[PDB]
Amino acid sequence: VPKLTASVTDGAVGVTVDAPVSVTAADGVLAAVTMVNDNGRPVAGRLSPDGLRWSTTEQLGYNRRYTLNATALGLGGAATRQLTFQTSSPAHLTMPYVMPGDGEVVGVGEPVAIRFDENIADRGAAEKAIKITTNPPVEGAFYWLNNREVRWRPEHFWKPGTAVDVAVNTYGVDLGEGMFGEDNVQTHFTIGDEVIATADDNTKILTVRVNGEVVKSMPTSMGKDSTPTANGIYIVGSRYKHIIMDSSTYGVPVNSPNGYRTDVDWATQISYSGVFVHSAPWSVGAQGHTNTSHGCLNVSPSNAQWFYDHVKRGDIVEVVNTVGGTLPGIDGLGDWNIPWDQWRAGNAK
Ligand code: NA
Repeated sequence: VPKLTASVTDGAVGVTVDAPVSVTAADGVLAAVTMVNDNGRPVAGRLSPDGLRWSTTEQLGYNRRYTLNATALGLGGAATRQLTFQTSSPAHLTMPYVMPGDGEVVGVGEPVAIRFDENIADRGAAEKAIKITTNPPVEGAFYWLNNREVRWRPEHFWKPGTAVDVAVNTYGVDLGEGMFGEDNVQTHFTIGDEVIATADDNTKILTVRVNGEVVKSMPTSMGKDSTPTANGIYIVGSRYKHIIMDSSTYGVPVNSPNGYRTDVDWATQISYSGVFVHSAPWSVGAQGHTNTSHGCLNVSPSNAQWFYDHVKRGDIVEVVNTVGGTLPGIDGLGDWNIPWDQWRAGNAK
């Protein structure tokens, strides 16, 4: 007599939709399989050529009730089952967003970033749902900067030519306190040339190195003693032909002593706290000699444009020997300032 198996049991509740629903016939073949929702709408599925396995072919829905009818035939006899089950009903939904973009070529400092639009009560579940693939394979780990964003990077800077695949399979996954993922995301990026630029407060020079060779030496003016540029490793972020810098976006009023509202050209972002490489005609004389800025690396127009043209997202800017501290690891572009052993251990709780 044919036997029927299913990936769900009749009367089940909280069936997660991260996996498809299957039905298997033993000692026989599947003659008919149908699955409809509470409204009577049929679900897409495909039967295997051998007739032994049937699986849904489209993702299932939240807060739904599904009814499954299966018939199995064989030389001996026939068997029919009806199964109804309710999927999980999330309390809230959160959509993930992944950087860098699909197909992008990025520098050796670009981490993998998964940002959610809600606080994540169960970080371990989120890390479990994210699969990272590297070629050549290299060790990495997760670390959380705030409650909504997590990062993945190796111990050392990426090796150029490394392929990276990010599968955020959070759909159907309970991320804590009834917070389920809105969808799945799949992005892929590649590591380009090694580009490391160093800013030494002693020489007041920003040197750009491509694959270990000096290609540009830029005299610069960094943060003055009152508002210094922090030392450490910076990841290059967004680039702007021109951008109005407003201190108020960082909580500093414009009318305050340290506030400002200045329009600059050829601005490359290297920290979330507002540190940029940008064109500063007004300080070309100070550049290479004294620090006079709020934190940004002031350089000449031609050098700023050159930086814009030859530096890509993920490249590195390291600052040393300034009177400031060290760029916070939680900044958003300061991932590499966290010691490896701390990063490796993670903060999943
Ligand atoms: Na329902």
